[PDB]
Amino acid sequence: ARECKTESNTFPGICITKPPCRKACISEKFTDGHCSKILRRCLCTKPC
Amino acid sequence: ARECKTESNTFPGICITKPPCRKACISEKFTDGHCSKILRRCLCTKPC
Amino acid sequence: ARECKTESNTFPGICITKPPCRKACISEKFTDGHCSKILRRCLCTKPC
Amino acid sequence: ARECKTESNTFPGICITKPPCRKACISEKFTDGHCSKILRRCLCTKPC
Amino acid sequence: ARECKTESNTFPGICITKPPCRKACISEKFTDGHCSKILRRCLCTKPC
Amino acid sequence: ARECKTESNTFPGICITKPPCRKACISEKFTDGHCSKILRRCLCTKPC
Amino acid sequence: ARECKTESNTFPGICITKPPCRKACISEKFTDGHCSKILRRCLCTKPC
Amino acid sequence: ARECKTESNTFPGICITKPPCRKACISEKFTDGHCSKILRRCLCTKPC
Amino acid sequence: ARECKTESNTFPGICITKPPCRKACISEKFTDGHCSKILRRCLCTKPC
Amino acid sequence: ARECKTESNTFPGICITKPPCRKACISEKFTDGHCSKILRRCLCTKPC
Amino acid sequence: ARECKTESNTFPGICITKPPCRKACISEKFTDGHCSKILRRCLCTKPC
Amino acid sequence: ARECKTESNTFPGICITKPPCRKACISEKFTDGHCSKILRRCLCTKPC
Amino acid sequence: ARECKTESNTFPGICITKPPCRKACISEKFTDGHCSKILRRCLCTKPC
Amino acid sequence: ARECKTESNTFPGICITKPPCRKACISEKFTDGHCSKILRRCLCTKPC
Amino acid sequence: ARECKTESNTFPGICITKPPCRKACISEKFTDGHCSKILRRCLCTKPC
Amino acid sequence: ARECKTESNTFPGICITKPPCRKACISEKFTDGHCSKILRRCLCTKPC
Amino acid sequence: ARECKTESNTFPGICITKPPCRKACISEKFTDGHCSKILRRCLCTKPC
Amino acid sequence: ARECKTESNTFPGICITKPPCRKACISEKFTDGHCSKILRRCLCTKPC
Amino acid sequence: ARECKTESNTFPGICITKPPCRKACISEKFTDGHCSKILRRCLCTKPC
Amino acid sequence: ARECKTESNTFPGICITKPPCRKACISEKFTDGHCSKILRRCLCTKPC
Ligand SMILES: CCCCCCCC(=O)OC[C@H](COP(=O)([O-])O)OC(=O)CCCCCCC
Ligand SMILES: CCCCCCCC(=O)OC[C@H](COP(=O)([O-])O)OC(=O)CCCCCCC
Ligand SMILES: CCCCCCCC(=O)OC[C@H](COP(=O)([O-])O)OC(=O)CCCCCCC
Ligand SMILES: CCCCCCCC(=O)OC[C@H](COP(=O)([O-])O)OC(=O)CCCCCCC
Ligand SMILES: CCCCCCCC(=O)OC[C@H](COP(=O)([O-])O)OC(=O)CCCCCCC
Ligand SMILES: CCCCCCCC(=O)OC[C@H](COP(=O)([O-])O)OC(=O)CCCCCCC
Ligand SMILES: CCCCCCCC(=O)OC[C@H](COP(=O)([O-])O)OC(=O)CCCCCCC
Ligand SMILES: CCCCCCCC(=O)OC[C@H](COP(=O)([O-])O)OC(=O)CCCCCCC
Ligand SMILES: CCCCCCCC(=O)OC[C@H](COP(=O)([O-])O)OC(=O)CCCCCCC
Ligand SMILES: CCCCCCCC(=O)OC[C@H](COP(=O)([O-])O)OC(=O)CCCCCCC
Ligand SMILES: CCCCCCCC(=O)OC[C@H](COP(=O)([O-])O)OC(=O)CCCCCCC
Ligand SMILES: CCCCCCCC(=O)OC[C@H](COP(=O)([O-])O)OC(=O)CCCCCCC
Ligand SMILES: CCCCCCCC(=O)OC[C@H](COP(=O)([O-])O)OC(=O)CCCCCCC
Ligand SMILES: CCCCCCCC(=O)OC[C@H](COP(=O)([O-])O)OC(=O)CCCCCCC
Repeated sequence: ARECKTESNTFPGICITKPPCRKACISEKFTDGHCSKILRRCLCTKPC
Repeated sequence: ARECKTESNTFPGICITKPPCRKACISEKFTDGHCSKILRRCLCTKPC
Repeated sequence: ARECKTESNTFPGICITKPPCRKACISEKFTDGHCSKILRRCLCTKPC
Repeated sequence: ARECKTESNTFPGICITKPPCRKACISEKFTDGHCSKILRRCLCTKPC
Repeated sequence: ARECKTESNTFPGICITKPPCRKACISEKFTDGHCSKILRRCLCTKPC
Repeated sequence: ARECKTESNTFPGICITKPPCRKACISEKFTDGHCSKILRRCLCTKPC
Repeated sequence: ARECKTESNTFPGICITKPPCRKACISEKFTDGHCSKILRRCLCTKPC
Repeated sequence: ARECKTESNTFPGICITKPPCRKACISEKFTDGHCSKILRRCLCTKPC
Repeated sequence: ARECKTESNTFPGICITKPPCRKACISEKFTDGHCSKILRRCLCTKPC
Repeated sequence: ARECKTESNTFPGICITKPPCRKACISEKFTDGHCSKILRRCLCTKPC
Repeated sequence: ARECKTESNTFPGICITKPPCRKACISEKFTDGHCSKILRRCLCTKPC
Repeated sequence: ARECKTESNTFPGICITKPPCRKACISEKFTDGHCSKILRRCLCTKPC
Repeated sequence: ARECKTESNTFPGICITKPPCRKACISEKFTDGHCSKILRRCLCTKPC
Repeated sequence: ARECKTESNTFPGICITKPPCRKACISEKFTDGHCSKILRRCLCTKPC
Repeated sequence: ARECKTESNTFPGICITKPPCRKACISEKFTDGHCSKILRRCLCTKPC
Repeated sequence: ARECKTESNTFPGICITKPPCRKACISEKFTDGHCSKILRRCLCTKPC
Repeated sequence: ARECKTESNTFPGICITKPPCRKACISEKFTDGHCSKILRRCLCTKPC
Repeated sequence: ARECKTESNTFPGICITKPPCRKACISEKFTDGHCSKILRRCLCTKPC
Repeated sequence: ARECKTESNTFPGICITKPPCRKACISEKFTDGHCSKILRRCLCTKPC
Repeated sequence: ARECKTESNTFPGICITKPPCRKACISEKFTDGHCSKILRRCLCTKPC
């Protein structure tokens, strides 16, 4: 029931809102995505 | 008695006013929603 | 799945290492526990 | 390589050197482990 | 013919983009919806 | 019920007093008319 | 006296001037309302 | 269903963890308490 | 030699960079797209 | 029936009332014309 | 100008400000209390 | 193709309507001209 | 002499410093590039 | 009296506050416990 | 295997997202690249 | 038994071994003394 | 009575707490393990 | 000749002086080793 | 199989070799004695 | 296979040369002896 995390490699530009990062991360065969707090990076998550 | 919390997967845009976040969170099968103070993100809530 | 988060009420002192906060969260009928990055608060996580 | 990350559940104490974190992460069925640069936390990794 | 407008009753929060305001007005049995320039309210429009 | 609003397409000049604007709006098949507060435009109102 | 506060759940748009927010808050069975300083939210107030 | 909110009158110092603020708020005849995110104030909550 | 404008009805989220808004506007059978200045709305353009 | 918009290029002066802008826009082979809210520019509209 | 010092055994949480520690220390039948500078421990004091 | 922009060299005064700014830009051997949304600067455009 | 400017259509990520934006713009057949102040966009420039 | 010390073999994690180390040390049939200054080791003491 | 590290020679500016650093590092005959946490340097990696 | 602590008033010089510090503390109406770890200060102890 | 020591071949990383060093040394068919005071290495001891 | 770096995985304890770390690195098929400045980690180096 | 530790109260001077400190600790009703590493104090040990 | 080490209990005086310490160590049922580099203590070694 762990949540593994890695940075998106297909997300363009600044990560401001969640649905775009979640959509790109799901496209990368992950389950969810969210933005980082400081550098606005789109992080992909999936169970592991 | 204890409120659990997670970020909304469907809420678009910046979380400014509460009602739009509560509506998106209730649609996601939660009991309420609210914005984060700093990053302005829609956080869904439900009893743990 | 979705991960829900809430602050623990039994963890004493500052949260430095994860196992102690994880232990108190499992004691609080949760799945995992981790420390916050700035104020070092013990946060309990579990499926929503 | 692209690596998924999650914090070690079993690693005790401050993460200073890599081998102790790697040892706990491998025991948790992960490929490797490393210390976070700032907060000094043992993060487990596996290919993604 | 002429276009009559009135404030929406189901649109929550601040009117930023048009599709959300336009969708609520159609559910309110109007033909179109647009955001007010200043106060950012959802104005529903239909033929008079 | 709700009040639908549209500008007058027959009122000439500045909208200073109410009776002339109401009189023009009733001729335009509306129930009432009033002046806008800043630009002094004659506005016609009727039930939606 | 001690005043309790909550954000309005009926106020549409951004909060520029006080009277529109005060009106919505009073319809919500509060005694007054005012605009937040930065994000221009409508905050309702009433004695606790 | 409305959560009224006001700052605690008995909580001393800065609000870091929830239990100390919730404890002081219940002693003030409120149902819960939490820390403000930025100013770290202790805010008491009860149904309006 | 004039350009017709309308807001996108398929663009997701906030318009920061141009290429994403141009791509969504082309899918809506326009020729180009650009962001609004403040509210960051994706505006579609095409020859009138 | 999406509405495409462009600024008038024959309207002289400042757009206060709608009839002058609508008449100028129809002479420009558009279906309607309305004033902008702040700068009072005449804006022509027609189906996209 | 001497004070006998011992660590508090009732102070919960992090010791950032003086008031919370001094409050818990007086309840422990001491006269004052202050926080340690690094680990943020509550230290009670009383005249020797 | 791609459109490059630069502020006009000859346009006198504040840029409110488009036709005046378009004339000055064409006189400067550019294609079109438009106003900036904030400082109201006349911006000339031509293919990059 | 006169500097013509457009936004890059190839620059990936946040524009914090100049050299990364300058390198992308030269590949785009421009001569220089700089970052926007607020949203940190890469803007390419070249002589008109 | 004469006081002897030995490192605790049951205290988990980092020794921050005294009560956890004291409780673990008394569990080991000792009389008191405190933390070392630098490495934060839980040291158990008892009459020797 | 183990990963050797060295700072990229061709990476301009600071390292924000991974794909830019990975691309420059691969062109320098390395297998991967990532950003340093604090100084935001592009560090090229290859098996060792 | 709870132990109170303060630095000696009369201990001459740098605290290295225990007996000299204990002697000065017993003279100062305390029960025992010991050296601090870093600055090597003689610290007197007695029950609170 | 007499005791001989040697460096541990199994203990990884820095030697902070005694139990992990004793556990590795017992696994190396020694009777006890402890950390060297300075270089913080795990030393294995057994009857000599 | 560009040099590559990897943290040692056999060096015991903290890294105070170079020779002990350099010796462990050569046994790891590297050419040299040195201590990190703050956390005193043994870092192995060899030509890339 | 657990050694308790206390500083000698009879050994004079600095502790260089083991036999002298060991002898002084035997007279103090202890099993063994050894020097501290840096300050060269005589430490007496006996089973807990 | 492994060299176990302990301090000699028969060597008198300073340890300047190896042969004198080796002779005393061999007399103590050991294989070899050597001087410590700073304190000049005679240390006996033998297979573990
Ligand atoms: C200096 C006092 C304040 C504490 C600094 C803490 C640094 C920190 O939080 O690093 C993480 C942050 C990147 O965040 P993100 O990539 O997860 O969005 O950091 C960065 O992006 C790195 C740059 C940090 C600022 C420059 C170095 C001092
Ligand atoms: C002008 C300074 C005024 C005082 C600032 C101090 C406020 C404060 O305590 O912030 C801590 C907050 C929550 O911390 P934690 O519970 O996650 O450890 O964590 C954060 O604020 C970080 C999360 C937000 C990330 C975006 C920061 C730009
Ligand atoms: C020929 C000169 C034209 C400009 C001078 C008058 C400005 C103006 O048009 O204000 C009125 C207009 C809407 O008013 P109305 O059409 O409802 O009467 O728009 C507004 O109410 C704009 C409000 C401006 C303040 C915004 C910040 C709170
Ligand atoms: C000590 C006096 C107060 C200053 C420190 C407290 C920070 C603070 O009040 O943040 C401002 C703002 C709050 O919005 P509002 O709901 O109060 O209108 O919310 C935000 O900041 C939202 C995030 C974006 C940052 C501001 C952008 C303009
Ligand atoms: C006095 C200096 C002001 C400088 C900025 C001027 C305001 C401005 O240009 O607002 C643009 C925005 C329209 O959104 P957009 O679709 O054009 O991005 O319009 C609005 O958001 C209208 C409501 C603005 C309310 C502001 C309240 C503080
Ligand atoms: C250097 C600072 C300059 C600030 C004033 C900017 C003036 C300006 O361009 O306002 C016009 C803009 C849109 O007007 P319009 O083309 O719809 O008539 O209006 C809007 O976008 C709506 C908001 C206007 C009022 C803003 C009050 C904060
Ligand atoms: C590898 C293990 C890392 C452990 C990290 C935590 C150590 C630490 O914070 O020690 C604090 C201690 C006293 O702190 P306090 O309780 O007075 O706030 O220290 C001092 O007051 C002395 C200052 C530091 C002197 C020694 C430097 C290592
Ligand atoms: C190639 C660089 C382009 C600008 C980079 C980002 C900063 C910015 O937006 O400044 C300009 C902007 C005016 O917008 P516009 O009317 O020029 O489109 O903002 C203002 O008008 C505010 C600043 C100027 C007035 C300051 C008054 C204290
Ligand atoms: C604290 C936040 C201030 C900016 C609010 C709007 C946020 C936003 O998306 O601004 C983008 C826009 C263009 O800036 P840039 O992305 O080109 O650097 O920026 C502007 O046009 C800003 C103009 C501000 C003029 C103010 C004059 C009083
Ligand atoms: C480069 C500086 C080297 C300092 C260490 C050498 C001296 C040493 O180890 O002294 C023993 C001390 C034990 O402290 P404690 O057991 O009383 O908490 O342990 C420490 O003080 C260990 C601190 C080492 C921490 C280094 C960063 C991880
Ligand atoms: C920075 C200016 C010089 C140091 C001033 C003293 C700072 C201070 O109050 O440190 C006290 C603290 C605890 O020492 P002790 O009472 O446990 O021996 O920890 C220490 O004494 C650790 C610091 C030792 C190293 C001093 C600077 C080289
Ligand atoms: C003056 C102390 C704070 C600044 C230390 C120097 C800044 C720095 O390089 O931080 C990163 C550094 C990495 O250690 P190393 O692997 O390079 O030895 O080490 C750390 O991140 C460890 C932080 C040390 C303080 C820990 C809390 C007491
Ligand atoms: C930066 C990390 C390391 C800082 C010092 C850590 C504490 C430390 O090593 O204390 C023990 C040592 C003497 O101990 P001992 O010989 O009495 O057992 O030393 C002292 O008593 C400390 C006195 C200060 C001078 C130490 C010189 C090596
Ligand atoms: C205030 C007292 C300062 C130290 C004075 C005493 C030094 C001392 O006794 O050094 C020898 C001893 C180990 O010696 P030996 O048993 O290997 O011959 O211990 C050491 O080698 C410890 C070296 C000191 C720390 C060096 C920096 C980490």
